[PDB]
Amino acid sequence: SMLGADVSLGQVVITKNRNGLYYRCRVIGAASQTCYEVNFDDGSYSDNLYPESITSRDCVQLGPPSEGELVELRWTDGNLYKAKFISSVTSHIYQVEFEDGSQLTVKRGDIFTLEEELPKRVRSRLSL
Ligand SMILES: [N+]
Repeated sequence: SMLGADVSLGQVVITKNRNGLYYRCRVIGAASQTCYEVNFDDGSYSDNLYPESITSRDCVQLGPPSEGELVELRWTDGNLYKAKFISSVTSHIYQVEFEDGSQLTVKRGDIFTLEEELPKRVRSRLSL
């Protein structure tokens, strides 16, 4: 959910447009994305796991497993795998609209509020 979000609908923020420059833009949409982090038995991981993929527990109804809990999941190949549940992360993603009417979906980490100190790499590419 949007619980704990530090950016409001209608807020003016700064972000990179695909043309390479940084511009002021307005927030027109907001959403949350919940992903699980799991460690596979082969030494690899996923930090993008759909909570609905876990088959040893109904995570949509009951919430996430305990941290460190051993789980079973169904991967995108349709097969079942064992993994260790590490943690759940809910992040906020925003849709912005530029002066020219173009739009872009941006993660919170790629947005700069107007109070934040901008890096030298951002002020040199900033359009007024
Ligand atoms: N903010």
